[PDB]
Amino acid sequence: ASMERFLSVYDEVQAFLLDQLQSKYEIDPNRARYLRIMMDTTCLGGKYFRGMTVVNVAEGFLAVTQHDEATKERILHDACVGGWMIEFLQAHYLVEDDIMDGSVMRRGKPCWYRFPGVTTQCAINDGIILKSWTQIMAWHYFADRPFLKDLLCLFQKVDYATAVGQMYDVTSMCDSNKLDPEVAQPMTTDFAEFTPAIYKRIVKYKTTFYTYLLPLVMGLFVSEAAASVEMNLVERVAHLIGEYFQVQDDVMDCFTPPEQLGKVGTDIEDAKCSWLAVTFLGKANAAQVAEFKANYGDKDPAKVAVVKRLYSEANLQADFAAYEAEVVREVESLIEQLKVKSPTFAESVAVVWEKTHKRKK
Amino acid sequence: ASMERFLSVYDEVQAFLLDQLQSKYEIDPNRARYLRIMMDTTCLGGKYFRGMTVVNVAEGFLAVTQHDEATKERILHDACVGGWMIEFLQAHYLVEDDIMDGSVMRRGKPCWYRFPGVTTQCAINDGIILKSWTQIMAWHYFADRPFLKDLLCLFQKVDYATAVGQMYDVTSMCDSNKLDPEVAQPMTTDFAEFTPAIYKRIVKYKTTFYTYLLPLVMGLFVSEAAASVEMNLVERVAHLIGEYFQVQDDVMDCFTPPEQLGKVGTDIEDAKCSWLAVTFLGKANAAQVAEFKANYGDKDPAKVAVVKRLYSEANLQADFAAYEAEVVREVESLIEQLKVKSPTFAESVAVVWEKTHKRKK
Ligand SMILES: CCCCCCNCC(P(=O)(O)O)P(=O)(O)O
Ligand SMILES: CCCCCCNCC(P(=O)(O)O)P(=O)(O)O
Ligand SMILES: C=C(C)CCOP(=O)(O)OP(=O)(O)O
Ligand SMILES: C=C(C)CCOP(=O)(O)OP(=O)(O)O
Ligand SMILES: [Mg+2]
Ligand SMILES: [Mg+2]
Ligand SMILES: [Mg+2]
Ligand SMILES: [Mg+2]
Ligand SMILES: [Mg+2]
Ligand SMILES: [Mg+2]
Ligand code: NA
Ligand code: NA
Repeated sequence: ASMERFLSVYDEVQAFLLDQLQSKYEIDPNRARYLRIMMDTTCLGGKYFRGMTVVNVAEGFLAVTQHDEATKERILHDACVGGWMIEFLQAHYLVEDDIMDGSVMRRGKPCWYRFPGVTTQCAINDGIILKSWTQIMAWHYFADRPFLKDLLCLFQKVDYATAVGQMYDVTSMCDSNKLDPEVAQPMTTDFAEFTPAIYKRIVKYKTTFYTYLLPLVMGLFVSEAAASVEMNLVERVAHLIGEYFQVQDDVMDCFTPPEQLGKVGTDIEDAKCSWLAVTFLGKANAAQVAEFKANYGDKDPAKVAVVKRLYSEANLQADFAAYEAEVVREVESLIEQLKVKSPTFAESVAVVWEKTHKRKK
Repeated sequence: ASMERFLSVYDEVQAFLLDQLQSKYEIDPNRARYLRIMMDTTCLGGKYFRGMTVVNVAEGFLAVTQHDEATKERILHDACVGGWMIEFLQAHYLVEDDIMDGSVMRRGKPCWYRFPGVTTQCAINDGIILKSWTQIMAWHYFADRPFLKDLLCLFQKVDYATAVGQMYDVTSMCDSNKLDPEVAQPMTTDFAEFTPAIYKRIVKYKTTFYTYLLPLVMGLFVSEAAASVEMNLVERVAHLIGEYFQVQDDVMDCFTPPEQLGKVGTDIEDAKCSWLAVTFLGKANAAQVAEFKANYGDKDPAKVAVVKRLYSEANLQADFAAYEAEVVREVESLIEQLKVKSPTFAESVAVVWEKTHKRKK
């Protein structure tokens, strides 16, 4: 009902983008083609959680708010375009993240850079184009909209936030006091920065702003219902669900086979400050902690297997359920406080929470 | 007088950026430090032609326009910030370009990714941050300015244009009909796409929009004098100077020693559709053309030396002066047509033209 409306607007956006390249950017048909496959491979294939949040939030408000048929048509269209803005922004992140994480598979297919006729050299620019598309979309479809200014200001701050998060994420396996562009960076030995506080910082910026804050508040913008809600609660609900979503993603990088995921894990091999590792060091004994340090951050399969072993043995799925329960408490609690000013946005969050809580992919 | 005012505003912008990271983005001092060196290494060291165009254009108008001392202070400050917007945007391009071109040296120092304690993995994100800074700067300093909307719309279209240009540039050594993400790309053999038309297309988008259009029109924005000029002429003067600037850059990649440049050329090794190569094929005989094809697009030093040889022999500096003369004609001509509506912007262009025409670095 909304999903089919969503995916129809992509074709409309893609055509307006690719035609503009012909009529303004002197593009030859083969490059226009290349960019079509690029767009397809990088924007489609995923869960569309971020996009469909914008649309579900908008639909929410359209059931209680009196509008003419045309305005209802307009709000539903803006919401899909905004959804695609966020989806193109994630396309951009994944392309760039994959190169940064040396990944092999993504959404069941090879990573964009790993495509034989792409390579790292082109993918980098492809990523930049994906970003650039978000803005052309915005200015084109939203030029004459009351919400343009807010939308763009939020957007570019969500984006900055994400990139700051990546910085924390790719340097999470270095000792802070050793960071220096002049000197090649040695991987941590004491793992003293694998603390819940430092991990929560990584996840906040690299995930929660663009995966939760942005779509929720976006769907409010297209509805012009930003005043109708309590931001401090929206900020808090988004950061809490997002941290969970990332904790989820972390557990799956270890335990969920790529056949279902469908990407191949790299968190152990890459020395990532993952949820699994932090929790482990938060409970392990001296000897367990010792074996970890001699086997983590290495691409050697048996050393990765030694780490996967230690995680099963250290019974981490138990610390997961104590965290999951603690989250549902806090999530349900935060939804209650929202039922006051904005009942329609509370159930919107509830739906996004259910989607998130029961995801496996 | 303006240069010293320019460089003072960088320190002010850098502090506002780095403090915001402390007070909003939970940054630790060592990462704040890292980003300071990153900012410094990537934004400073260059000619500041793009930034100083914004300021020279603004100063131009401030000599003829009646303003209070405070408004003069304000316009000069906006112009420096805008200048840094474009300078941070180029920082972003160079970081990403260097990885894409496999470069070794930049502004007399190693390329950002080549720094021992950086690597390709971090530089990619550093590039994204550099971009993201342009927008935070904008929204912070220009929130309450009449010109914000135009500035941002122009900016994101200049940026898209540049990235489309890069696409044309990194795939300029492939046959169009062979482009395919599924199949690894073979380098051209017939060089049929090395035609002035195809080259002019590459340069238009990858250089002229961000190096000339953007600063010129930007300096008009901060002055609010966009109506006071003829855009079709501004567009045309910018594309013509920019193509020249790029032709300049191309010649220097071959002939200007890195000791002065100061970067190391990669155009021959990388099979770049450079000005030199196109002009060569535009004049060479059958046998000369034949030797080129067996020696171009190769990192082998002697094969590069065989190509540098053919360029001297084919007397390309002669085709340069016929082009340079043809440009000064057209540039001086276009300046005349501007003297009508906007005399102050004409001399601004004249100054930028002199700066460009007599650059060696
Ligand atoms: C360039 C900004 C990228 C933001 C990071 C995206 N987070 C997703 C990544 P992760 O951060 O490596 O978990 P993946 O999908 O698990 O590979
Ligand atoms: C990512 C967009 C980059 C725009 C290209 C910048 N042009 C400068 C490059 P070029 O395009 O390789 O000549 P360089 O300074 O000569 O290495
Ligand atoms: C940011 C993260 C952790 C990516 C994981 O799956 P996503 O839901 O984000 O990616 P899609 O497959 O839905 O694009
Ligand atoms: C875009 C090109 C051709 C870069 C060459 O020198 P620039 O003038 O652009 O670079 P700076 O050293 O001034 O930053
Ligand atoms: Mg990652
Ligand atoms: Mg990853
Ligand atoms: Mg992950
Ligand atoms: Mg290049
Ligand atoms: Mg280059
Ligand atoms: Mg060059
Ligand atoms: Na338009
Ligand atoms: Na601010």
